[PDB]
Amino acid sequence: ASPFRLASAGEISEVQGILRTAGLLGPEKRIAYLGVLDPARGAGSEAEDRRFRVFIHDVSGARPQEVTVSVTNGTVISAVELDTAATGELPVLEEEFEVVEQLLATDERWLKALAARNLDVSKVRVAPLSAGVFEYAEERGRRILRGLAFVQDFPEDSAWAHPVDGLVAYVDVVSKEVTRVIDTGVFPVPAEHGNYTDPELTGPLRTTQKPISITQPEGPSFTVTGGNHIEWEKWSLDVGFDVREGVVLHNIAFRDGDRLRPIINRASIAEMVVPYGDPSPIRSWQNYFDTGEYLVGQYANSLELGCDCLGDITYLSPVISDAFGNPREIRNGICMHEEDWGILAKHSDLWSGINYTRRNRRMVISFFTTIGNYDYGFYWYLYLDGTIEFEAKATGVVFTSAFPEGGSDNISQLAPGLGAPFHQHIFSARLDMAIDGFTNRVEEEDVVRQTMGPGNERGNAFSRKRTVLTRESEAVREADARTGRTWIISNPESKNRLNEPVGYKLHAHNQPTLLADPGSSIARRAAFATKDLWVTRYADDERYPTGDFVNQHSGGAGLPSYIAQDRDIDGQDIVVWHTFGLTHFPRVEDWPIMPVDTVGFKLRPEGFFDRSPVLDVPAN
Amino acid sequence: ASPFRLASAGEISEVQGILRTAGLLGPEKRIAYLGVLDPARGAGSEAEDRRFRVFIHDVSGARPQEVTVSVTNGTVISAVELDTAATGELPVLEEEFEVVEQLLATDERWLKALAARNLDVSKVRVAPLSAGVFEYAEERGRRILRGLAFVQDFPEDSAWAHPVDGLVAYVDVVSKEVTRVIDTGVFPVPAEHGNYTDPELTGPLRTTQKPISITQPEGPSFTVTGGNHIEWEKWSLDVGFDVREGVVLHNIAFRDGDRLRPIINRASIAEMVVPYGDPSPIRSWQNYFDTGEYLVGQYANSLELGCDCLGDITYLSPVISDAFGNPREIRNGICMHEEDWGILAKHSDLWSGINYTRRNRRMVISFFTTIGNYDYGFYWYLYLDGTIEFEAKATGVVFTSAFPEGGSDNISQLAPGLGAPFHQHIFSARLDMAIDGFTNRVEEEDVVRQTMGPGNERGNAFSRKRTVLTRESEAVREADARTGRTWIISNPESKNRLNEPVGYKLHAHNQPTLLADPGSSIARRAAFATKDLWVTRYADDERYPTGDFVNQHSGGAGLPSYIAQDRDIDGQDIVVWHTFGLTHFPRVEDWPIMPVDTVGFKLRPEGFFDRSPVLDVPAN
Ligand SMILES: [NH3+]CCc1ccccc1
Ligand SMILES: [NH3+]CCc1ccccc1
Ligand SMILES: [Cu+2]
Ligand SMILES: [Cu+2]
Ligand code: NA
Ligand code: NA
Repeated sequence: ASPFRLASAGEISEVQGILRTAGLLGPEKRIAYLGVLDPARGAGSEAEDRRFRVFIHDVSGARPQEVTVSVTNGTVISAVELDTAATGELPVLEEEFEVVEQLLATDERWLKALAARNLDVSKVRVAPLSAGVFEYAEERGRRILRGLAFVQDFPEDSAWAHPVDGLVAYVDVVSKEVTRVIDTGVFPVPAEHGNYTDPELTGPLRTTQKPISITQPEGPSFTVTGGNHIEWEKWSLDVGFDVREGVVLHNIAFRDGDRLRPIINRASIAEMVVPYGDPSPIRSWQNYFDTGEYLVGQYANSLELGCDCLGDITYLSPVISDAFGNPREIRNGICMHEEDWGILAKHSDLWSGINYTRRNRRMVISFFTTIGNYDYGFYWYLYLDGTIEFEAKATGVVFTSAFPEGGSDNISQLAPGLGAPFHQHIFSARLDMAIDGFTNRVEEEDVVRQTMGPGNERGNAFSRKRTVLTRESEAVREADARTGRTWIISNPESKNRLNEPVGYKLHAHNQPTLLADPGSSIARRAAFATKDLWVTRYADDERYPTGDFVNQHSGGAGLPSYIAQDRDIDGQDIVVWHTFGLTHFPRVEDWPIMPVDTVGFKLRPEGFFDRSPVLDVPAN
Repeated sequence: ASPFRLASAGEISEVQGILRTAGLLGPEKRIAYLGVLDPARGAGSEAEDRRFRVFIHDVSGARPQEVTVSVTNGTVISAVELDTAATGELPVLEEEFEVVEQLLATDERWLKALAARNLDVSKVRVAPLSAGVFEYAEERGRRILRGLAFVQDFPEDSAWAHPVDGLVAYVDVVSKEVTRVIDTGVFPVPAEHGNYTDPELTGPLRTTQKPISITQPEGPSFTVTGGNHIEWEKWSLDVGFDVREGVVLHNIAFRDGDRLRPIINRASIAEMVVPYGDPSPIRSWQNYFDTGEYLVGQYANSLELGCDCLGDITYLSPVISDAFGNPREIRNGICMHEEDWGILAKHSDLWSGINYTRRNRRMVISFFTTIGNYDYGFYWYLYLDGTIEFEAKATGVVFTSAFPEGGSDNISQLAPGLGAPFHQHIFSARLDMAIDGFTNRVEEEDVVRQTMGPGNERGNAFSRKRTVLTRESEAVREADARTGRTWIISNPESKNRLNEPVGYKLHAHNQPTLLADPGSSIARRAAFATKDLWVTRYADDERYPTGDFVNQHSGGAGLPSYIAQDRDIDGQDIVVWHTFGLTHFPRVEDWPIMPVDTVGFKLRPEGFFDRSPVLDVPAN
C-alpha cells in the first residue's frame, strides 16, 4: 500500500511493455538504468502515481533517451533525446565488460604488444575501466572505455597478481574501434601467484577457532510489514533499493511517546569516487565513480547465512531490470538483523546504593557489492539511544601494477616486482533532512579556547560557538579536527522542554578529502569530494552530487552548479551532503586479499529529546 | 611460574607481615598504594625477585614513606621519607571520602550557609574532590580536599539532581580543620529528581526487546594458563592488574609461523584527567586525575554475567591491598571473551569464479571502574588481522551545578534550574613498544599533495613523507587530521621479505587536546595532555606521564622533565605516550544517566607480516 514500497517484478514487466509499445525498446536498445521515482513533496494527495525513470542506450550509435513512465497510468510521461557530448554518457553496461577484451584480441597493435612480452592472448584479461575526460579531442561524444591487462595462468588463477604494465588501450564500444594503443615500455609480469585458496599459500588452515552461536529463541525484535517497512525499538523507516545508489533509507522516524517524530526523509550514498595517485601515463587517467558510472546496486552480492550475515537474519530480495527490461531478483541482497552492542548506560552510586546497568543494541541494514577487484559493504546502524551511523567496509583485491626498479613515490610494493598505486575511496552521503519536520537549519559548532584574564582568572574556561549557514554560497564547509568542529541540524520551530531548538549533531571522521590538484580533471568532475560538507535547498531534480550522467562528463555538474543558485537554507527544506573517505597507501598485509578497512560518520541527538530516550529499557 | 603473574593474597599477606615487623605499619599508618614491580630489563637471569612498591600514609601527621619490599627474600629493600611539599601528596584514601562531609557537618560556617538555604544538614552529601594547586599558600605541604554539596531528599535519591551552588569548602583531612568556606551567593537547589529507576520517570518499561543469545557450545577459543597468560588466535600476552592503572597488558606477541614475535612490551592507561571549563570560583579549580589521584583499579566493579559481560565469559578476580594490608579480592573484576566482528575479507572474482568470504573476530579484555558520579569502561581488543585497539567507554551521571539565570557560555542546561559544566575526559596511553624486539624508532607520516606540472601532468599524483624522530626533544608531536598524519613504530633491524623494516601504524582519533590556557595550573600539572604524542627512551622509574605523586603536585613532573634529557630514540628501547580524549558539552540526552560515549586509538600492522596474516582462517 505504501508509495515507498520496493519495485515489484510485475511493475518492471509493465515498464518493459510500455516502452516496447511506444517504440522505445527496439532490439538495438539497452536499458542502462531503471528506477522508481520518489513521491513529490506533498504526497498528502494519496493519489499514488508509481513512476519510473529509465535511461535507454542504443548499440547502433543513435542518440540515447531519458524516459519517465507511469506504471499507474500505463503511459509514457516524457522522453528526451540526449546529446551526450553535452550532458555526459550513459552508465557502463554490464555487457560492455567483455567487449573491451574481445576487440583488443584481434587488434594488430595489441597482439604486437602481447607478442613482445611472450604473452598468449588467450591468457590475457582486460579490465574495462571508465575513461574520464582528458586531452583526446576525438573522444568527445563517443562511448570510450580504457583497458588494462592482467594475465591469468589458468582459469582459476587470480589475474590481479599478474599486471601487464607499460601498456594501455582505448576502445570505442559503439563503433567497435580500438582508437589507441600505448606501449611505453616492457615491464616484467610479476610471477608469484596470489591465489588465497591455494593450500601452498595458506598453509594448513587453523583448527583453533571454536564456534560462536548467535540466536534469537523468540525471533527478532523488529517487524517488517508491506515488504520493506521496519519498526524496531521506537524506530520506523522504509528500506528502498535503487540500482544506482543501492540501499536507500526513507522516512526515518522515532516514536517519542505518542508522537512519531521525523528525523531524516531520505538517506543514501549518492556517489563514490576512487581516484588513483600514480602519475604514470598508463594509469594517471584512472578514476572510477562506482556509483555514478557503474551502478553499485546492480552488482550487489547474494549474502550467505552464517558467512556474510550471522544471527537471526531477515532478508530482502530486491528486483531490478536487466538490459532488456526483464526483472531479475537479487536473491538475499539485503541483510537485516539486530546486534548486541555492549553497555548502554551504567552507574553504581555511592550515596544511593543503586547499581544500574543497561545493555545497548543496534539494528543493522547492509548489502555488499562487487565491481571488478573491489568489494564494498554498506552498513546502516540504528541504536537504542537515537544515534544513526553509516559504515563503509572496503575489501577485495587491491588494483596492481609493476613495482618499478628503483622504487616509486606513488606506488607500494606488495610482492617481488608487484606494486599497488596509491589511491582514495571517497563517499558522498546525501541526507535529505527532516528534524521534526522540514523547517531545518545547519549550524557549524567549533570549540572556543579562552585566554587567562578577567572573568577567567584561573585560565580553565572554554566554550563553543555556533554559526548558522543561511545561504547556499556560505554552506560549503571544511573539517577542523583541531577545534572539534561538528555540524548541528536543528529545527528552529520545534523546541524541547528547555525551550531550545531540537537538533542532531553530525560527527565526521575528519579524514583527508580529495588530494588531486585543484586544476585536475578529477577535481572538476568530483568537486563534491574537495569539501567535507555541503548544504543545499531541496529540489526534485538535484539527486546526485556529480549530476545525472557522470560517465565522460567534463565537470562542474552537480553540487557546484546547485549551490550557485544561492538559495535560502535558514529554516527550510534542506539536504546535507557529507564527503568522507579513506586514503589508501597499500601495505603488504593487504595482499593477496585485503582485510576490511572502514570509514563512516554518525549523527547523535542534540537536545532532540527531553531527557535520555532509553530510560524505559529493561534489565536483561 | 611466570614473573608476570598476578599478585596473590599470600603475597599481600607477606608484605603486610614484613612491613609490620619493620615498624612501618603502626596503627597510625595507612597503605595508600600497593603494587607489584615489573621485572627489570634483563629478566633472562630467571632469578625471580617478586618485589612490591608501597606508599604509606600517616594519619597522625608524620611524613609518609615510599617502601620497596621483596616478597621473595622477605626483606625491606628501601624506605624513603617523603617531603610532600616538594614531591606531592599521596593518593586520596577511600576512608577520607566520608571525612569531608563529617567535618563540615559541625563547622559553624558550613551550618550557617546550609541554614540560609533551609537545608537539613542530614540531607546534604559532600563530594570529596582533589584540591589541585592554586593560590592558597597555607595549603602547601598539607593534605587538602575540597567539598561540593548535593542534597539527597531520601536515602535512595540521586543527589546529583540537587547541586548546592555558590558554596564550596576546603578541608585539611589530617588536622581535621575546615580551612575555608566560600559562599558567593544563594542559588535555588534544582527541584526535579533524577531517579532513573523511578517508574514515574521511566514510564512503563519496554516489552518489545527480544533476547539475543550468544553461546560457545564448544567453549572459547582462547586458553588461560598460569592464572593470567592468554593464548588466542596466534596472539599471546599476560593480563596484569595494578590498583592505580587497572588492567595492564604485558608481553603482547604474535606467533607468525614458528617465531613468537613481540609487538608491545607493556600497555596501560597511565593517567587520565578530567578538567572543567567553568570559570566560576565555585568550580574553576576542579580537575581530577582519576588514575593518579584516586587509583582507578581500586574502584573496579564486580561485573555481572548477562548484564555487564554477555556470552561465554572467563573472569579474572584480581587481588589488591586494603588500607591496612589485608588482601581483598575484586570478584569478577576483569571480563575476557571473544566476539564475532563481521566480515574479515571478501571477494567474488569475475575472472576466476572464486567466491571467498571470511569472518572476523576479536578478543575483548575489559573492566569498569566507578569514582563518584563517573563511570568508565576500559576495553582492549585483539583482532585476527593483527590490529590492536583500545576503547574507553564513558558513562555514569554528569557532574551538575545550577543553571544560572540568563544562561552561561560554559555550562549546559539539562533540566529547569540544572546545569552541567563543560569539561574534558583525557587519557594517556603508555605503550612500551617492542616491535620484533627492543630496537625501535618512530616516524611521523604525512600525506603529501603534489602540484600539477612536469612529472605530474594530469595533477593526480599524491605521495606521503616520513620523518624519523631521533631525539626526545623533537619527539613531542601534534595531530594533523587534514594531512592524514599517523605515526609508525618500526624496527630498522628487522626486515620483511621485501627488505623493508617491519612496523605498526598508530591511528589516532584526532580529538582536541587540553583546552585550558597554557599558563593555567592544569596545563602545568597535566602537560602530557597538551600534545597528542610523546616518545621517550625507556627507563625503570619513568612510569607515569604526571610523575609518581600527582595529588597537589605543583607541576612539571613526568613527561616534560623526562624529555629534557634529550636521549637517543632512533633504534632504541622506546616508550610511546598517546594523549586522546573527549570534549564533553553535556546534552539533555545525557540526563539523568548518560548513554555511553567512546574514544580510543588503534595500531595496525604496516609491513610487519610478509602477506596477509589471516590466509589460514577457515570458512565458517
Ligand atoms: N571499480 C570499477 C573499475 C573496474 C571494473 C571492472 C574490472 C576492474 C575494475
Ligand atoms: N572522579 C573523582 C571525583 C569525585 C570523587 C567522589 C565523588 C564525586 C567526584
Ligand atoms: Cu583501496
Ligand atoms: Cu563528561
Ligand atoms: Na529536507
Ligand atoms: Na620499548
